[PDB]
Amino acid sequence: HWGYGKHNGPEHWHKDFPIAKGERQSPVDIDTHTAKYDPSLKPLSVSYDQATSLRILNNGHAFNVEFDDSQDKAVLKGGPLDGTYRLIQFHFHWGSLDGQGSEHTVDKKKYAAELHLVHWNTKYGDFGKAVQQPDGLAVLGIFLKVGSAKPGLQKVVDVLDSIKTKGKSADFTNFDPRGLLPESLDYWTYPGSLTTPPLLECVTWIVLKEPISVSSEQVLKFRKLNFNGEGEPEELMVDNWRPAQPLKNRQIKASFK
Ligand SMILES: S=c1[nH]c2ccccc2o1
Ligand SMILES: [Zn+2]
Repeated sequence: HWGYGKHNGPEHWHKDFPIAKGERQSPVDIDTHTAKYDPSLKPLSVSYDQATSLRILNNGHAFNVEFDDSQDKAVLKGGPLDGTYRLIQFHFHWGSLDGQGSEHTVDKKKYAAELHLVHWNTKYGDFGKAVQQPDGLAVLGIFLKVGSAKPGLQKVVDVLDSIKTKGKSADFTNFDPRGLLPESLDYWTYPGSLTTPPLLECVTWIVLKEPISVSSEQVLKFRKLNFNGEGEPEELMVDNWRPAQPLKNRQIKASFK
């Protein structure tokens, strides 16, 4: 019954998911002056040329664009990672206003939205097993700021009216996720967790420094989605982000400068 309302939002999650107050929870604020450059960090390897998207689903919390992860197709490697991580889905977190929406923050700055490209470590066989491991997932986080339109995001925006409510899905084949990436792959990285229940501490976070720009019309359409199912009172799907959590005993490393 968890969600993003006053009654079941982030401040309530710890009751059903005690790990919400754990030692490596996400998101976090990225203090740019405190993040240390790690010359040993390798360039990130994002290989999405063979990606096979399949479907887009409104799950009542956000919408997921799902991929075929039964083979090494779209994969993330390098950077802070050991091994190969397969892309399984991507989703976003956004706000009701352009001044809020991202989960991670940069020197306390909030972006209008944040894209999460979720990948799982192939050494664990499947996603369900991977989330039970400290190095099971690698999530590539990309900030969205409002300005010029992002062409590669338009196919997603255009299909949203067909998955307006919780439980609705639609075919979403032949979508190229490379169109959602910024020019630079410079990043910050730290050990964290899923940002919605079950809040499992299985994620190596890789957050890109360069945000992508999307238009006001594009994000406006995200805000027309519904948290509710069809035939239920309309609750706009906005502010589906968890605020920054205590960094605790962790160091955020930078791949640049
Ligand atoms: S980020 C991110 N990826 C996730 C996958 C499953 C459940 C929660 C999640 O949060
Ligand atoms: Zn997420």
